Amino acid sequence: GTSKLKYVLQDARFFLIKSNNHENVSLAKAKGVWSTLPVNEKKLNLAFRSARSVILIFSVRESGKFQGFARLSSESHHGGSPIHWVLPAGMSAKMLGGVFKIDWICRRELPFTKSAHLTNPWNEHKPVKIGRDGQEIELECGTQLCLLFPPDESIDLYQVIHKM
Ligand SMILES: CNc1ncnc2ccsc12
Repeated sequence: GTSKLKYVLQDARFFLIKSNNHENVSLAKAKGVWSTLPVNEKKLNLAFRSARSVILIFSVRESGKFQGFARLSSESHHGGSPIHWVLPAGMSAKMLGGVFKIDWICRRELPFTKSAHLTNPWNEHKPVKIGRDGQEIELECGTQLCLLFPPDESIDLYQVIHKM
């Protein structure tokens, strides 16, 4: 069903994640972690304090798809086990040192062809598939893009609902 999903998405904030590789999204799906550059780290730390839910919607560059979406369950932290990211060119471990804990809500893919009717008022009304890493997605466009994903029946949102 979609009832607990809508409950999670109520008054949430949505951020677009553009990973440069599939490997790190894979790693993020396994370990429930994500790291971004300092500029977006600050943005997500600020958003986590400000909304009942901060939703990250993932898309690997040049895949033509979103790969799922997840909920921030913490602010970033530095000093844990060095998460073996496939560092992208121009990025160092120090830059990606801030680690957000996340609870996945859907690990299923959604092809861009299916979100062509959705545009983002915070990105000049461009199709929601278009945007840099960190682009915030406006409440209604974000909500509807999430509802477009196939249900991920392996996930039980009771766990995520209580942290709210
Ligand atoms: C784990 N962090 C990342 N992995 C792959 N691509 C990007 C782009 C900005 S952060 C990031």
